[PDB]
Amino acid sequence: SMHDVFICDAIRTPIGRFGGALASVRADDLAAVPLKALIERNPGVQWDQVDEVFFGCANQAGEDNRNVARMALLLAGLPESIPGVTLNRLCASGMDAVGTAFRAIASGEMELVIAGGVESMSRAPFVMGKAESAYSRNMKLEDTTIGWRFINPLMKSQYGVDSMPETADNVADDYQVSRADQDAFALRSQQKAAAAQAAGFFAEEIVPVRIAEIIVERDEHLRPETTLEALTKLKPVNGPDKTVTAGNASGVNDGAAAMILASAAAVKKHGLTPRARVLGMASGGVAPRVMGIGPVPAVRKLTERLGIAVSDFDVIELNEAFASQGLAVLRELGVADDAPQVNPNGGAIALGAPLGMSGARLVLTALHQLEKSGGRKGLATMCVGVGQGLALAIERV
Amino acid sequence: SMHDVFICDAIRTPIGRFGGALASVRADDLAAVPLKALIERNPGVQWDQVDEVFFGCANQAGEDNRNVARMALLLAGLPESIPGVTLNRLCASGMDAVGTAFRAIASGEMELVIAGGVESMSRAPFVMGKAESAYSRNMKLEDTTIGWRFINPLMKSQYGVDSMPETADNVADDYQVSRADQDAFALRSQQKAAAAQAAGFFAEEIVPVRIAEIIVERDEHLRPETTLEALTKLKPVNGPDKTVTAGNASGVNDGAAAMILASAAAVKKHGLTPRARVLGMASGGVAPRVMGIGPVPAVRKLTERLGIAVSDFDVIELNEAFASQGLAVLRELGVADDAPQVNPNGGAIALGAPLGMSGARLVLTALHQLEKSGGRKGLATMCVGVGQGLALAIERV
Amino acid sequence: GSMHDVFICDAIRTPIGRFGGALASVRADDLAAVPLKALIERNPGVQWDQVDEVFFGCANQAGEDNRNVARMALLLAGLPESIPGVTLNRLCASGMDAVGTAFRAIASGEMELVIAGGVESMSRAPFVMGKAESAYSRNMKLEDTTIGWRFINPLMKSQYGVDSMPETADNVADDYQVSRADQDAFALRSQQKAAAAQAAGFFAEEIVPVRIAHKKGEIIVERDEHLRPETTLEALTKLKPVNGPDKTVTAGNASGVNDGAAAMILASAAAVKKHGLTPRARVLGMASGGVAPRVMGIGPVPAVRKLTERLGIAVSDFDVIELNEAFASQGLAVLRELGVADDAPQVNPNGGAIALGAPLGMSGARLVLTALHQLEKSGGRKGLATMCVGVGQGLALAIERV
Amino acid sequence: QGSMHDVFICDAIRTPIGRFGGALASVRADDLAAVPLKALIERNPGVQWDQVDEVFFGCANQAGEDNRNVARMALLLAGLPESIPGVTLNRLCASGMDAVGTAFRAIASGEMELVIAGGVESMSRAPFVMGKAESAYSRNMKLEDTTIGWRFINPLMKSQYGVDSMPETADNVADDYQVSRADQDAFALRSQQKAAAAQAAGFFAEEIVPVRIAHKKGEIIVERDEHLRPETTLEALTKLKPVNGPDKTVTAGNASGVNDGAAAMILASAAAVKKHGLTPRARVLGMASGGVAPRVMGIGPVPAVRKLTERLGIAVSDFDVIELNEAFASQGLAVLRELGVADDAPQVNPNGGAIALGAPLGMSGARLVLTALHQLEKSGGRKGLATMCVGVGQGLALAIERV
Ligand SMILES: *SCCNC(=O)CCNC(=O)[C@H](O)C(C)(C)COP(=O)(O)OP(=O)(O)OC[C@H]1O[C@@H](n2cnc3c(N)ncnc32)[C@H](O)[C@@H]1OP(=O)(O)O
Ligand SMILES: *SCCNC(=O)CCNC(=O)[C@H](O)C(C)(C)COP(=O)(O)OP(=O)(O)OC[C@H]1O[C@@H](n2cnc3c(N)ncnc32)[C@H](O)[C@@H]1OP(=O)(O)O
Ligand SMILES: *SCCNC(=O)CCNC(=O)[C@H](O)C(C)(C)COP(=O)(O)OP(=O)(O)OC[C@H]1O[C@@H](n2cnc3c(N)ncnc32)[C@H](O)[C@@H]1OP(=O)(O)O
Ligand SMILES: *SCCNC(=O)CCNC(=O)[C@H](O)C(C)(C)COP(=O)(O)OP(=O)(O)OC[C@H]1O[C@@H](n2cnc3c(N)ncnc32)[C@H](O)[C@@H]1OP(=O)(O)O
Ligand SMILES: [Cl-]
Ligand SMILES: [Cl-]
Ligand SMILES: [Cl-]
Ligand SMILES: [Cl-]
Ligand SMILES: [Cl-]
Repeated sequence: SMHDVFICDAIRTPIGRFGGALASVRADDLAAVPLKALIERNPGVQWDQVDEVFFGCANQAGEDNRNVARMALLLAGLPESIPGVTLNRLCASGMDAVGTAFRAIASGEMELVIAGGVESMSRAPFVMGKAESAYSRNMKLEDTTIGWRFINPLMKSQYGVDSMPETADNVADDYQVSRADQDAFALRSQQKAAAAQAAGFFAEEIVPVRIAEIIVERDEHLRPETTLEALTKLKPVNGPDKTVTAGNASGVNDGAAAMILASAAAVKKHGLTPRARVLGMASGGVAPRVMGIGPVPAVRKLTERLGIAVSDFDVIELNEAFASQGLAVLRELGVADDAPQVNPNGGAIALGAPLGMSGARLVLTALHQLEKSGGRKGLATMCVGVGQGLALAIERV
Repeated sequence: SMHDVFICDAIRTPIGRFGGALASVRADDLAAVPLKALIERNPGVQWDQVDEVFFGCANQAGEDNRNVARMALLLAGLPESIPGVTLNRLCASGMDAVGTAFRAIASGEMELVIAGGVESMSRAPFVMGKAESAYSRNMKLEDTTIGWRFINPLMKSQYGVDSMPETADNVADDYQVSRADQDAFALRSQQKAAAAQAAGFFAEEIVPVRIAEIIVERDEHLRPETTLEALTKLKPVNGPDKTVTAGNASGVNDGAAAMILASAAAVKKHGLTPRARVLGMASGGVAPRVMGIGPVPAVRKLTERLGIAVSDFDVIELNEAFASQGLAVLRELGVADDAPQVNPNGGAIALGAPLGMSGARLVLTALHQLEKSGGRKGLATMCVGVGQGLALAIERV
Repeated sequence: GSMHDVFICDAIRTPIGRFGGALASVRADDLAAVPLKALIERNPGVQWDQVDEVFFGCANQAGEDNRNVARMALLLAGLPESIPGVTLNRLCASGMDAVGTAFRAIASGEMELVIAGGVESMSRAPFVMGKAESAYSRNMKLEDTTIGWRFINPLMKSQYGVDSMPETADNVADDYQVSRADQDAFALRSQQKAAAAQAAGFFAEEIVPVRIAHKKGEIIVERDEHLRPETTLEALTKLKPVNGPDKTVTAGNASGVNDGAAAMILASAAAVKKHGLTPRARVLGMASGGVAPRVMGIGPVPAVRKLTERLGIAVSDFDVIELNEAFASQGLAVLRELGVADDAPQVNPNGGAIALGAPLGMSGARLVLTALHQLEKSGGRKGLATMCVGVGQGLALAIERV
Repeated sequence: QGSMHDVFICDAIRTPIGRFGGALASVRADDLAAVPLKALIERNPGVQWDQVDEVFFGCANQAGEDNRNVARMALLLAGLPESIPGVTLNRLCASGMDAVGTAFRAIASGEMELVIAGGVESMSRAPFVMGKAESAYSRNMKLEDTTIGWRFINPLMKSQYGVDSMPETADNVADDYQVSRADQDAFALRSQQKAAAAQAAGFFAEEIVPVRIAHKKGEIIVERDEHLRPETTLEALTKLKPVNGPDKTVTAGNASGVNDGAAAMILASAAAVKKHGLTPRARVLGMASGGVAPRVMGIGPVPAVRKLTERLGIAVSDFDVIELNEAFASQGLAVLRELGVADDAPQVNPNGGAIALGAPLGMSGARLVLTALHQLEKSGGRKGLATMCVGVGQGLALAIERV
């Protein structure tokens, strides 16, 4: 029979800007920061009993290569007996790590696990295919920071290779999400994040990154100075007849997060504090060219299976890849554009979105918000490049 | 409460040599080959019901970048509504995809899934770190084909960054596995593989790869003319006092594989043939410098939990990354060096080892051997770079 | 006080290989050294520590030809470390510039005995990557240096354009009204004449072979690889233009990209006597000219006019004209501007770069040495070699057989 | 055969010399080379520019934005007519001096009348290079830095002659010629002191045209050489660590640096001087080159100077200025000692040299010729010698006479 699974302690680094405060920190070292903090914060745990470290990471070409979960656990000082595995569902990878950890415990195969994710987009490398012939004249370098590389002509002909901003424009057009509404959403994100930062809400989630000594402690991507007037003046990324701008989109960023999941038996054995029970995770696919609407089938699949209406959640943490798609998703699910339970502390337009980290951040910040507000059920959901969505539901204990 | 999970149809490409028969085939296209074959071979399936495609891939920097599972299912012609996720546990990735798919169905979250793996080591790209400073003089290209890149000094100082063949020499030394015994094992691998090829055993597992037209239909890596005399003449990789040679080690290779897993209800609805029930998966960690011994703790953990003795398995598919470690593993588990149930059709010394594919191949070939021999329980297990092992048990229906 | 006479003595070249072909395995520096080693073997009366300078032409200099390939080559060839070397770059005219620069050094009395030559390994030309301009730059790019533009300056493009070499040849065909049919007929004559000269052993007299290692033993590369002796007018007419259906330049009426090296000794009269050399021609002079980049193939016209005006020699007075065949369109346009018939018997009598290939840095040295070889075989007196240059130049050099 | 023609250096100008990654690092090498050419146009309105016979430019690298004959790229960018030809010369650090002497030979032999000679290097912007694959799916691809020194090493070169770095050659010169760390540091200090004094006196300002640099709120100008360390003391030099390890003598403080800059000058026959209203400033007497073992390349000037002075029948002691390239204090001192000139002889580098000023490879030799002439003007001296070392074992020397 199935086992209940509890999220326990959870922690994250600050999120850095591209080329900013964390740009010097290798991805594997960055991933190790939250793992080391979990060790320090949870002295009752017998660490050689960790069954697995599951980490999300979208890139894996740079210093996050060759299974960054295992690299990170060894750099964190966890025993060499502890296994690790790295998951890739692009911007959803960190959420997938939590849900995969959940499934491993629920199915009785493990008792005590760490789930998290990482991305260093600053340090994403360039890649060069091998020569396909002697003295080939066709060598090319490609940036892996974000988006398409090594484009397959068959993918392009069948589905297109729209950039992520192009897809967000496509959602704005197809779902009729105005520029004005996008900018209003982006402003609320900045305003709510600024409030939460000043209130110390993010500080409770954050462990500092030491750079050897400089100490990085605050989320750097926020623009509390944002006004509607300033957003209105920005030019769309893809031309004047379009709507997505740098100001109504998330950024490219660096960060890591991690949390402990445990069975009821492991909670007691390790002296953990159970904070939420995981209820379930679901995934859904959509057309690549409207990848931002991906959350809608994921949320519907998960909520229909669990028998929970979207309106039953006390917090919804909806990834803000682009305001156009966040608004489109809310509208498809029948939730108001400014519904109080949605992103109450702001989201990725203010905070940034290091791909592999962001899904683990959404879960842990949803739990944090449930604790602050005394709410019960929380939903975290996010879109995925090339047309998917992922949704995960928790309940505060 | 937990749900039974069945492996149904399974298929793979042939395994190509580095720069050989499949070197022209992009990893995403190669992954799509077994997916398209599963469609052809399973006409009762309603394909928009597939809940997830899980695929193993160790590299993810090349044409396998950005979640090859999803790229591959789209290229295969599967509906865009089907989600996919890519797993990385180095050489164990494909086995992890199977076990992860299993946990998703056992826990009641899914009903019908595809699990598999891919690697194109021929086409693994070079990588180049970003400049850390304007006008940096420290740019560098690294090969991603196999092994360490972007070495972390903290990893080197504490754990070492031994190459995989160095770790195999370390295992040979620490576990006293002689050169003569390694060569005897390598010879049996080539003999058994040559016999299985001739009997049409691999042909039953293989779907051809069509290259624009050349049809690739046979495993390319086999050396059926191998003699003990020829292996004896070979020079060790790591110098004259070492024992691991190119003749007693797996190679660098290209290939892909995939299989269907389903709940009993999905078996019925989609007219599938249930072929084995998945019993469980376990992982284990060891010192990186002796990563070849990693299957030992994985196998022990799995069999202790299931209450199955290693001697109860009718087939053991033990990954042959190196003869030294295959022998060491067998000896620690109390199984003879030439036990008839171990790798009865040969293994990666003869067949090659595209990292992300190999673990999916071991599961499907274990099941295939059970059907041919009338055996009941099968074990597949393998080591993992940087010191892990993975083990998965199945039972023919 | 007076200038000194300057004599070309021995000259030798490698065969010309195709891109990725017979010489593709040979490093550009090693390749440059092959004709130098042959000059040493062929001229045993020379006191080698009296060579004043080695001048070598090389258009690329980013690969194994980097950091002054003249000096690398002379060291690799076994010449004494006391001999200086300098590398010249005027793109496809580099090797001719090395000869004329060597000539000027002796004529002005500053040197007595020199080697001039040129090299290119276009097979082995590397890729180049600019440095990052900022920390964590997302703007890194590789560019091929085999031929043509890289690191384009926006100011060059806006003022002069950055037409590819074949585009410039189509521009010459358009502006100077040179038909596809005439281009193809010229290319056919080049192939026919080169096939005839190869059969006659004419190229063999110029060539030192290059030894290459195979798995089972060694082979010798002895023959120019680029020739297409089977070429016919029908074969040329079927080819598609490089730049699209309304254009005229094809791979069959254009030079190729190729590998090779060449070198020759130049000496004052006193050095000829002292070192036991055989003087073969006197150098008369060299001139350079500029034109619009976008019609760079017409470059030889002002160069030839400048040289012949200064020397007081009519173009029709030359017994051989070696005119580089970068493209049939520009070869024809130059001949027409100069009042020479498209098929005049004294022009390219042994064929040219359409048949033979054109390793940039080597080609100008080959044109001088082959003009001299042709004068000797034919009993001619004066020879003119001239060639075009990317980004709009011409170079011309005149000699007179002794 | 007719008579040789006398050759005159006329106007000459240069950019400031920028540090690596410093004031001129944003400026492409081809645009940088165009800066002194545009200034020569502005400064000499008497000249009929379509009569320039050739632009000769030195450049050691030629793989970056200086590719494909930077002399021709630069003259077109400078606004000179497309009828003017150009050619680029490469003798590494001597390239710019080679341009001047090559221009001299072309006019002396009667082949030209009016020419520009100069040199450029942007070592900041020197690219990386990558050889082509020799085989399909090759696993052996490599990037190499072209900023300075060996790349694409030939095993035959290494076996026979070695592939010592330039600082390693300077250590080899210190060892074999017995040039002490103390003497090297004393030489380096004198270079900084003399350069500081010349800068303050406005001496470099007379040679310099400013370079304009893009900036977000309006372009800025670079007016001054950036490399100078006027506050250097003997104590600071004494404390530096050697480049090549603890027991050696060459340091960053007694070596030239890696730098950016360009320079150019006009050379003309007597007839061209008249026709174009130019001021003849010096006659070029001659140039000579010499080779030495690669491993002690810094001693290259010795055979070059001896060859030149023997032919011209001028003693080293007859020169009123000697501009000796300061690639390394160790080689500078060794050369002087071999030539019988005191380590601190007043006519040697009176305004300092490359240790203080820096050394963009292609530019340096053009700078040495123009600064030698400048110094002869200031001092009233007659004959000047400029000479320098060349990587892989060469030296180049060029002599001029004022008026
Ligand atoms: S799950 C998350 C998945 N990840 C993504 O999809 C990542 C999406 N983000 C991106 O790809 C980029 O961040 C995009 C949206 C393409 C924007 O990048 P660009 O390169 O086009 O633009 P910049 O980042 O250079 O920004 C352009 C200018 O906009 C200004 N700006 C940003 N935000 C604001 C606000 N709030 N107010 C005013 N201005 C704002 C930037 O400062 C920049 O100005 P400059 O003057 O050019 O520096
Ligand atoms: S889960 C699996 C994880 N992956 C690994 O750990 C992969 C380990 N493998 C490797 O990294 C390489 O395969 C190693 C072991 C380093 C060897 O690489 P090579 O590139 O040297 O491999 P080749 O196939 O080219 O073989 C080397 C030479 O040995 C000869 N040889 C091999 N096997 C035999 C047999 N059975 N009989 C005779 N000769 C044999 C090869 O032919 C080759 O000889 P050459 O003359 O060099 O062609
Ligand atoms: S001073 C020298 C300056 N140098 C230059 O400007 C160099 C100019 N040359 C080039 O850049 C290239 O050589 C151009 C003109 C761009 C063409 O390059 P390609 O790589 O296309 O050339 P190939 O010869 O490899 O291929 C062209 C195809 O045409 C066929 N072909 C050529 N010539 C003939 C003749 N005489 N007869 C029949 N066919 C011919 C080639 O065989 C080839 O056909 P494939 O079917 O592709 O083999
Ligand atoms: S014809 C000319 C041919 N060209 C050459 O041979 C060029 C040779 N030069 C080089 O390759 C480099 O310049 C070498 C000699 C290798 C040194 O390179 P660096 O990159 O180390 O140079 P820096 O300018 O960074 O100097 C290193 C440190 O030394 C300190 N330092 C130098 N000079 C002084 C003086 N005069 N006084 C005090 N300190 C000095 C630099 O400040 C620097 O200190 P950091 O704290 O590391 O910046
Ligand atoms: Cl991405
Ligand atoms: Cl992002
Ligand atoms: Cl071109
Ligand atoms: Cl250099
Ligand atoms: Cl200098």
